[PDB]
Amino acid sequence: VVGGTEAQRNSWPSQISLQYRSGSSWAHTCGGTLIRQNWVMTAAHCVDRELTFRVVVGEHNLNQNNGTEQYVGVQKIVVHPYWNTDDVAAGYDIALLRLAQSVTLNSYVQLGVLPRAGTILANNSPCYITGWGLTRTNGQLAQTLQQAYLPTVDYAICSSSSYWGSTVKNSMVCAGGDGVRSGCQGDSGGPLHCLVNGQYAVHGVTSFVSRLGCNVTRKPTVFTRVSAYISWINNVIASN
Ligand code: NA
Repeated sequence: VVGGTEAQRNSWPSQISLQYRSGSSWAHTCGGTLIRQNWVMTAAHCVDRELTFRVVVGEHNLNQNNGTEQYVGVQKIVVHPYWNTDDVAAGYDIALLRLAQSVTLNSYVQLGVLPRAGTILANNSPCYITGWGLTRTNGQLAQTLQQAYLPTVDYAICSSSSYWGSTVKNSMVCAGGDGVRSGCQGDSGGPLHCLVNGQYAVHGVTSFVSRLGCNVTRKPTVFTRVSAYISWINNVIASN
């Protein structure tokens, strides 16, 4: 997250860190959202590589013991069947991960609430992106979980020619694009939290930014629109 602030450690208890095994260690690669005690929602592109993955819930500082973490292996990966890795602009950038164990819920570990199917945010709706991604274009990962305020940009504006044009689809949410705050590499797969009727819900799964940089004016961060995938999500969990 570029232009973020450090999150309080109990603000976003559904945020997870998706990590892969790297030699004798583990490395953060993506975010995700805990949606059941044994299921995580992330981006499909995060799990393209044939790596060994684990999820960390209750994580705040990637580089220090928080005293709150639970580490669980990924047992099954279900990518959206229409996902195509060399065409992120087509959409379907979503995957579900079944965890090897069910995690224990507490003030640091909670299920993300998802929007009702079909919900579309009005333009300029208040949302936060969260994650441990790069803090500058071509920079380095954050140590501590970051948040940035990214108001939505509706489809009509986002798909206009000076924004993303044809690359953005109605199955996506755009947010930000002010040139200061944005998602960045390592935030993919994580949540966009939007306040609706008094309650935060996870409306987006972080999908892509511009090849020109993370924080680029009129290139808002683009997210998979979770409310377009409610039936898919429920069908996968019910059949696994
Ligand atoms: Na930690």
